[PDB]
Amino acid sequence: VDTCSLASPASVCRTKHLHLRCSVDFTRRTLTGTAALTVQSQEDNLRSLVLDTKDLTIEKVVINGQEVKYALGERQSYKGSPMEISLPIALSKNQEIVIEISFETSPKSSALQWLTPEQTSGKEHPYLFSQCQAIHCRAILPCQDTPSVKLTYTAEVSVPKELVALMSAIRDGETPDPEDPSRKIYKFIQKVPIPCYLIALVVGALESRQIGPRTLVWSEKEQVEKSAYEFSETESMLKIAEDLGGPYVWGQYDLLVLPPSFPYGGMENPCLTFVTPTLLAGDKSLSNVIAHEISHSWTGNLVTNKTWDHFWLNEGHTVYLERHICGRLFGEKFRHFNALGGWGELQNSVKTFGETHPFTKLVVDLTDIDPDVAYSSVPYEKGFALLFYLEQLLGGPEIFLGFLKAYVEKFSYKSITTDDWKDFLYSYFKDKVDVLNQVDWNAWLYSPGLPPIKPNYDMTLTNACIALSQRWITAKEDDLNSFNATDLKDLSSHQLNEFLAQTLQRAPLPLGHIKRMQEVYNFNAINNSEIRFRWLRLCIQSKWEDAIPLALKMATEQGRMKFTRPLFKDLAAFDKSHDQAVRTYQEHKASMHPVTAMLVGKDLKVD
Ligand SMILES: N[C@H](CC(=O)O)Cn1nnc(-c2ccc(Oc3ccc(Cl)cc3)cc2)n1
Ligand SMILES: [Yb+3]
Ligand SMILES: [Yb+3]
Ligand SMILES: [Yb+3]
Ligand SMILES: [Zn+2]
Repeated sequence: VDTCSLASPASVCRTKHLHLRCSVDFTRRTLTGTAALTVQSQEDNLRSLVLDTKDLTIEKVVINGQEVKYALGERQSYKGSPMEISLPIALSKNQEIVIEISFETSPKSSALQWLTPEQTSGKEHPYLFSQCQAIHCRAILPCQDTPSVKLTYTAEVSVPKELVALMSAIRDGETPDPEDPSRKIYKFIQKVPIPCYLIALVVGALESRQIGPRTLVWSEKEQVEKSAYEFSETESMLKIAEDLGGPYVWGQYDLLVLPPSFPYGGMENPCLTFVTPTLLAGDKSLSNVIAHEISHSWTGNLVTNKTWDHFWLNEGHTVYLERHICGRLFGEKFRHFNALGGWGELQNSVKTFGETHPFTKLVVDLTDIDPDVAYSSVPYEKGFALLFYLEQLLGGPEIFLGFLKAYVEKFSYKSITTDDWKDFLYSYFKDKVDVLNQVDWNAWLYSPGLPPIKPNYDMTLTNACIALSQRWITAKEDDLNSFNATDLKDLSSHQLNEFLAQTLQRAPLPLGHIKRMQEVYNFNAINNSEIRFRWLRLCIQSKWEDAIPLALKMATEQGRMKFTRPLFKDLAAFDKSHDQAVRTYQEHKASMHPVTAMLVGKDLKVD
């Protein structure tokens, strides 16, 4: 049962297709139009159906050219309001009908961020972007808002003529709007069935540059050149991913670099991956995010979790595939380094939630839980650790990659549960069932805390990070003069980041140690967002007042939640910055992404 949805389940009726015709009104901050759903009954004598909606204004519902009766139920907090539609004629099993809903979104839609010209790079045009994952598609249009249902889609999007619309689909032309010459209509087609959380829309002053045979990079003019260089390894990663997962079925693999308020590192929107501009390090060092989004074209987009309780299936396998891509490009020692780093992030999440917390379980129960509030590294890293443990138990990466490719082939275009995955794992590894029966399944899948077994990790690249972190932690005042810029000479950006993550795990350090670290390593000069974030957290947690304006500027000049949420929490925990953190959130709240504003508010205990 999908406990996050109020719609009729897949066992009652299934949406097969969506034909969306809408107009983006920047003056009213509304998306207005019609959502024509092709629905197939799964039952005899079907007379009504229920859809998910959230803050939607419904004008009318048309079936067979006539208006029908519908009713909106009472709002159920973050789930929204159920929409019951009375069918004009009873449907037989497998019968399909088209339901056309005339609707309008709220300016406060939790799926959307409306940006004024001043919040963009160009300063002349506004911008709009969506983020449906997990359950925000219902805040854009009426739908069965559940990943247990897969549908194809077509769309016609009217926008001011000076702007460009893009979707999670193949571009199908553009024409001037026949109703308004100041507007253009952009057309789109998504021929592969997808869960509704993969529907995405961006409208802005966008330009593109080709970077591969099947890839364009899109952004505002100011970011095009830097993005083309930053993401130049994309095609090489797509080739490795095809070798590991089988055919890439989506046609195009484009990238869109969003404005800084984009709330996540990326979004695996089919045909058009969305990315944070915080990846623009200048040296391609944050390209594992591209490898992760590319991987989702198999794990997540083809093989989807049936409900949000099984989200680890999506993430665990994606991180697993991501780490193999980076291991093929940079070596097996690099794959072990990234995997060991992941275990450390899992340790941090478990410590933050508490070792008995229900969100530290691999398979969760989201009944009455806002999925955005449950979001953490647990499904990613505890899911990756399980797969990495099984890889070692079952004979190594070559054998386990055979399972991964067979798993994708088996479940492509389907929505599955942990039991479907486990059953297939046992089926594929039938000759190793005795080995599989030694796994503590109940602990791995259903128990909170760190997993029952830690995998084996090559330490080659991690050793220097640990050694330097330990020198700093054990140093007394009279040892501070021994540190010098030469300590960092043989460290890659990845190793510098790991040195900071290891040190941050033992924070606070004495204030004098942090001041010396800035004196000798000049970490304040580093623009790499991952490094800068860990360094600023280390300064704030070590009570360095000089770091306060730096941490506030980072928390506000970008909005990636991975960075913004811990920076505001650390700034609120430091007595010297507490009031500034609260005031800064208060002044920026109206202008923040709606999900980010809600979560930062909860973290700060500011209503
Ligand atoms: N998919 C993007 C690209 C990438 O992951 O690389 C990143 N992303 N964007 N949005 C979301 C997202 C995911 C899940 C959510 O609900 C939960 C949380 C935890 C659980 Cl156990 C179940 C359900 C809510 C939001 N994730
Ligand atoms: Yb066409
Ligand atoms: Yb079985
Ligand atoms: Yb000493
Ligand atoms: Zn992911």
